[PDB]
Amino acid sequence: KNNWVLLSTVAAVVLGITTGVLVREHSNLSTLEKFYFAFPGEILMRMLKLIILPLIISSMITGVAALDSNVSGKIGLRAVVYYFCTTLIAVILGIVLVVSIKPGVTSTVDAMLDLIRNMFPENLVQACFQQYKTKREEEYKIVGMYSDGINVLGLIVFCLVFGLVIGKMGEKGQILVDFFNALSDATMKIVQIIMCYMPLGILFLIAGKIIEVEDWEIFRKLGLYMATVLTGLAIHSIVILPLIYFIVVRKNPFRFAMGMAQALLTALMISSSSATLPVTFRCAEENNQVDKRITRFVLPVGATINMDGTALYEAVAAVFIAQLNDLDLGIGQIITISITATSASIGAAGVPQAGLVTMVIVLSAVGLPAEDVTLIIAVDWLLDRFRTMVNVLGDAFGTGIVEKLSKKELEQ
Ligand SMILES: CC(C)CCC[C@@H](C)[C@H]1CC[C@H]2[C@@H]3CC=C4C[C@@H](O)CC[C@]4(C)[C@H]3CC[C@]12C
Ligand SMILES: CC(C)CCC[C@@H](C)[C@H]1CC[C@H]2[C@@H]3CC=C4C[C@@H](O)CC[C@]4(C)[C@H]3CC[C@]12C
Ligand SMILES: Cc1ccccc1Nc1c(-c2ccco2)nc2c(Br)cccn12
Repeated sequence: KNNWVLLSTVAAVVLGITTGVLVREHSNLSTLEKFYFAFPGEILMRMLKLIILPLIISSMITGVAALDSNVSGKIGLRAVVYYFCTTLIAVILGIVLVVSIKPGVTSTVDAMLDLIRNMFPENLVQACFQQYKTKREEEYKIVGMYSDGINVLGLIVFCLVFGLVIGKMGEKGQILVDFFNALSDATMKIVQIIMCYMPLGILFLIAGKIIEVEDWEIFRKLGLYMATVLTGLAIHSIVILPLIYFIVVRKNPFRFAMGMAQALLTALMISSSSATLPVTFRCAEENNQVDKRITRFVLPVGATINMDGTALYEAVAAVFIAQLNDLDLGIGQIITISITATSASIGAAGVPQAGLVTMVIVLSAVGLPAEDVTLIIAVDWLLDRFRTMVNVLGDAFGTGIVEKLSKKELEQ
């Protein structure tokens, strides 16, 4: 019905819980038998991990090269600055809520430097399956290591520089742009094939998790995770973003949101910001009367670099999974998670189920068990819909900001 992706995921979740409760109470499997029961779920995890490397590399180069076209002049610069500030506040807001609420609960300088080191790997081939970690030994020295763990930060940064370089090379770099455009297109087709197998893998992933839960405390922790994500998205969409619009534009932001209601409603159903653009353009220019020039240079940019939703959904999810693993975490470790979350999303911007694919990238890069994402998919459909609604609203408000900040340019 063109919504099989949503129906299949919910059906898999519902049947996964039904299978888990029945098997747990009507059977007593051993440790080895329980592992085999989740094997279809394990195979799904390998497919998602397998497609990470071509997805992020092809998409980041494709997106960055395409972004070079949209981001031109001062008008484009206003949107880039606007999306940096709103994303920055979302990153801080997400960390404050997950650290204070503490959903799944019960050196900082080294982590920060390791973050910069990973952004500049010493070998691109090794960056696909290894990450750099440092330690303090004893008067105290520093010892690097290099351990298994795809270096998403290094690959994304290089693709950023690579994408910008080829985009500016004109015709000499067109073959590289065409090559990675087709590779990106092919990878999305491959993920669609994996998405067809997802309902079977999700069924056994969730079902196996129900067999292994000793106490219902995990369900309570999942509820706090939903509250943390919903609370952060609500505050950003209701308080922070309208406040930013109000001060810069000195107009009522709530009226501005009414014109986008058609786009906001479409954002939930489709659950993709890029696919909602045609509706977003119509609402922004017709209902909000925003100049058509701004919407052309702002909305395409916002569909790529608007990470407010990721900073409030995927970053919070990664820290929540870390807290589930009894990791004490720190300022340096949380900042590493937050940057990884935004880097993963930009590399998986148009992938079906960005939320699932992005989280698997974040967990793999950070080091948390990629199988702990099972709890995320149980409500990912619900939270991903709200995440996209905030992203579209952020871009819609961004168009009003750039118009007010670039009135003189429009006159000229
Ligand atoms: C240190 C962290 C923030 C990453 C480093 C980011 C900065 C230093 C990097 C990221 C992408 C890079 C750009 C990539 C492509 C080009 C095109 C080239 O014709 C001139 C240099 C220029 C414009 C680079 C300048 C340096 C740059 C802006
Ligand atoms: C993903 C990790 C490494 C964080 C990097 C995030 C930020 C710093 C990166 C991600 C993609 C980048 C953009 C890629 C392409 C362009 C087009 C260019 O004409 C102006 C800069 C601009 C708009 C870049 C600004 C910096 C940017 C927004
Ligand atoms: C739009 C922009 C311009 C310049 C620098 C950063 C950004 N935007 C951004 C991203 C991002 C964009 C794509 C992938 O990640 N991540 C973060 C974080 Br964490 C914290 C703050 C901002 N951020």
